[PDB]
Amino acid sequence: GIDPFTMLRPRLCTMKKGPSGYGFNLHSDKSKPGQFIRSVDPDSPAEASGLRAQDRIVEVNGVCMEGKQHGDVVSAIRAGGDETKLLVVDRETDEFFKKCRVIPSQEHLNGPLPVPFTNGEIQKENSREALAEAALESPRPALVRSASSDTSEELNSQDSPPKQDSTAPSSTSSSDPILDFNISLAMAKERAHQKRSSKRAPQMDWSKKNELFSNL
Repeated sequence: GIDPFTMLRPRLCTMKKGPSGYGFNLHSDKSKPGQFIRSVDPDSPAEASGLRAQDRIVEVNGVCMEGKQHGDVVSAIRAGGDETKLLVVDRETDEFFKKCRVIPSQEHLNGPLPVPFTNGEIQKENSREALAEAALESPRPALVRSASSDTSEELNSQDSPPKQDSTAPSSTSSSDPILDFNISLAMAKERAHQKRSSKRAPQMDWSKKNELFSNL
C-alpha cells in the first residue's frame, strides 16, 4: 500500500574523499544556470553514495545553494573538509517540487512530504527547550537578504545616537530625577571597564568578486 507520490523525496549523498579526490565530475553548461553531475567514475564512493549522472545539487553539507554562484558549490565542499554531503532529488521529485512551488532541503528528509494539507491556530513543532541569560550588549548580526525586496537601512544598529531627547528642566529639584550631573562623575569609572567589542567596517558587501581559487 505504497503510493508513487510519497517516494518523491530528496536523498543526502555522503561520500568521503580518498583516491585523488571524491572521484566525480561537476560543471555547469555555460549560459544555463544551475549545477548538474556530468559523470562519475565507477566503483567510486560518489557512485555508492547514490550520486548519478542525472542528479541536481540542491544543498551541500546543509547549506543553501539557491541564489549562489556556480563557484559556491565547490567552495562548500572545500569548507566541509575531507568529506562532503550532497543533496539531490529524483527526476520526478525535482519537477514535483517546482510545480508545487516548494524548496527541497535536508528538512524534507525527516517527516512527511509538503503535499499534506493541514491548518490550525499554531504550527506544530518539536523545538528544543533551553534557558539562558541574554547578554546586555554584544554582537548580533541581522538579516539583509530576507524579504529584502526594496533597499533600506537602519541606524538603530549603533547604541546611543548623536543626540538625546531634550526635555523641560521643570522644578529645580524633584523625586526620581533624570539628571546624571552628579552621577556623571561615577560614569567616569565605566571608562576603565569599557568594552568596545563592537565593530563597523565600511565594506558592507562586494558588488561582484571572481577570485576563482580553483576551476575543475
